[PDB]
Amino acid sequence: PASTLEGPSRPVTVPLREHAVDLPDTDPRVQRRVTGWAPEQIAVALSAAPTSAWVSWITGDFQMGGAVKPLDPGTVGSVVRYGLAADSLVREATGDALVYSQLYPFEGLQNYTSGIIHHVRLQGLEPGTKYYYQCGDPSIPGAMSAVHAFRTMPAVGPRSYPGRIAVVGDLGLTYNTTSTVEHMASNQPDLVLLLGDVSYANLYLTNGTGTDCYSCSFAKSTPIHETYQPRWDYWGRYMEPVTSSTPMMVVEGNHEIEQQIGNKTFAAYSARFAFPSMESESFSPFYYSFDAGGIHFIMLAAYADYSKSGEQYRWLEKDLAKVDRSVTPWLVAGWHAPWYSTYKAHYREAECMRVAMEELLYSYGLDIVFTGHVHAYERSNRVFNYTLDPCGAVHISVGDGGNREKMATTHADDPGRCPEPMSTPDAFMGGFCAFNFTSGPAAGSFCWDRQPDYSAYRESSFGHGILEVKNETHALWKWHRNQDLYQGAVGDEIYIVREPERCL
Ligand SMILES: *[C@@H]1O[C@H](CO)[C@@H](O[C@@H]2O[C@H](CO)[C@@H](O)[C@H](O)[C@H]2NC(C)=O)[C@H](O)[C@H]1NC(C)=O
Ligand SMILES: *[C@@H]1O[C@H](CO)[C@@H](O[C@@H]2O[C@H](CO)[C@@H](O)[C@H](O)[C@H]2NC(C)=O)[C@H](O)[C@H]1NC(C)=O
Ligand SMILES: *[C@@H]1O[C@H](CO)[C@@H](O)[C@H](O)[C@H]1NC(C)=O
Ligand SMILES: *[C@@H]1O[C@H](CO)[C@@H](O)[C@H](O)[C@H]1NC(C)=O
Ligand SMILES: *[C@@H]1O[C@H](CO)[C@@H](O)[C@H](O)[C@H]1NC(C)=O
Ligand SMILES: *[C@@H]1O[C@H](CO)[C@@H](O)[C@H](O)[C@H]1NC(C)=O
Ligand SMILES: *[C@@H]1O[C@H](CO)[C@@H](O)[C@H](O)[C@H]1NC(C)=O
Ligand SMILES: [Fe+3]
Ligand SMILES: [Fe+3]
Repeated sequence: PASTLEGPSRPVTVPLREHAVDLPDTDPRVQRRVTGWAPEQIAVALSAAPTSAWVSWITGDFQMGGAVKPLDPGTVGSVVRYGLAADSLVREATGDALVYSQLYPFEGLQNYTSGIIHHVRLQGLEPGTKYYYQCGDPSIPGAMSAVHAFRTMPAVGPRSYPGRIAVVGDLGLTYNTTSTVEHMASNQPDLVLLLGDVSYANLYLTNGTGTDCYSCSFAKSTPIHETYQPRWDYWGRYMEPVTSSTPMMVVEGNHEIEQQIGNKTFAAYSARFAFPSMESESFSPFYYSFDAGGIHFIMLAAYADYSKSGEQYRWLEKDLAKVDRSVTPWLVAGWHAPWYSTYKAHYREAECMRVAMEELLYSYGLDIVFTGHVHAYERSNRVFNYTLDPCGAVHISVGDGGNREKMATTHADDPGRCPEPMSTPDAFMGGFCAFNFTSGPAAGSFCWDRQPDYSAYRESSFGHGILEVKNETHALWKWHRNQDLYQGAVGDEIYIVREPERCL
């Protein structure tokens, strides 16, 4: 495979092939397979440092429709027993419990409230080490989980890396999603990054009817952008074989907004997952940082204020200033919305976020950016401010996890497909920053008339990526497509080589 040391490569577009079906609520993997207060939807997340980790789970069925009665989270305890051997769970941690509701004050819409969600932080863990654990409430008969196990991230240092980091976005919960996840799990990742757009509960009305495109079907005929929150529980139950054994870091996408009563947003996302918000001092579920071996990861919020005057930007400045590249040589970011996608879908939609944050990240030598959102695969050449730049980050977009929305297939540079500029900005975040180019091949235009030279590879296929950091200067990236199932199939592969003496 190529190497970024060779410089930028001639752009490649894979010709199109010529929707996905959501898993039904009858699927055995989404049905409730425990009773009473026994734990379900068990999931591990990283803390900010390898020496700590989060275990989360839900106890009790949700309520959908009727006069929902939110549960009292204080009635079921939050206990994890853990240890270095399955028969010796001699350490104990306790944590917090909460519920969330999804309420709509419109006649004919149905309300939802969750089971009790638990989050417990395990402290004093050895890096790079397998821990066995059980979660639940030991004072309630039958309310402890089976024994599970996960491995902590390796110790932070310039020769110490997780073997395989899986990167996915926009999974949803379709049969194609199960293909993505099966392929991903067969690659046995040490860590999963999920770059927003998790369950696509907001493709459904509160009465359970779904669609491939809410705006197309329901935008005009509903009083709000509705959700069917049980899709989250179905997703959490389906994913448990992965999440109970493999740490998973989630960052929010636009499908997590899920606006409800009182203009409340992000309720399900903020409640269901654990984030290292306290440990990384973001104090936000929407953005945070963590170390996995010698990689400093930054998860940024495309859907929280990212302007230079805001809290996120100030936090990012402080986070970057604390990075010691002799301890964590790799600096990698993830967020939902791509900055350099060349598909028509969401073309230049996050331009205001790029304009706000790109120079700061470039000045600190950001190595790789992972995003989702665009339902296709794309890899950029090293780029900064639309210019091929040997010190610019590699931008990779893997929003092709398999949800039921349409694939992104048209390119903004396709003849006649360049969108109207004022149609492109993200409506939820506001602003307009996407001005016509003033230099380069596309000077004076909003789009190129051919694949832009900062786009190395683009393909309209579902799949997932794996990052294999080898040492302080070399990392192997591989993207795997779903329609390929033979042993070792790879759709795109690049050796990413960093040059700190050149760029820092
Ligand atoms: C779902 O929960 C909401 C809030 O608890 C209820 O909202 C009410 O809806 C009516 C119109 O249908 C409004 O006139 C009320 O002002 C709303 N109440 C509040 C506190 O905002 C709603 O009744 C619940 N839906 C069901 C079927 O129980
Ligand atoms: C999503 O999953 C479906 C069903 O598994 C895939 O449907 C197949 O597509 C291939 C071509 O890639 C055809 O050979 C098959 O005949 C299709 N099967 C059916 C039942 O339709 C679908 O291709 C997947 N979607 C994407 C974008 O990969
Ligand atoms: C849900 O409500 C919508 C619009 O009110 C309706 O078209 C649809 O048929 C309903 N679905 C069910 C299962 O009732
Ligand atoms: C409603 O919620 C969103 C997200 O917090 C916010 O951006 C928006 O400005 C709020 N709307 C009003 C009228 O306050
Ligand atoms: C990016 O390019 C535009 C157009 O040349 C320029 O006006 C702008 O100042 C550049 N931004 C940075 C951070 O250099
Ligand atoms: C920007 O480029 C588009 C074509 O991509 C063109 O239609 C538009 O008029 C241009 N606007 C300006 C201010 O140059
Ligand atoms: C770093 O990793 C690459 C790929 O595994 C290897 O070729 C190289 O020798 C390693 N160390 C260096 C260049 O210092
Ligand atoms: Fe998406
Ligand atoms: Fe999205």
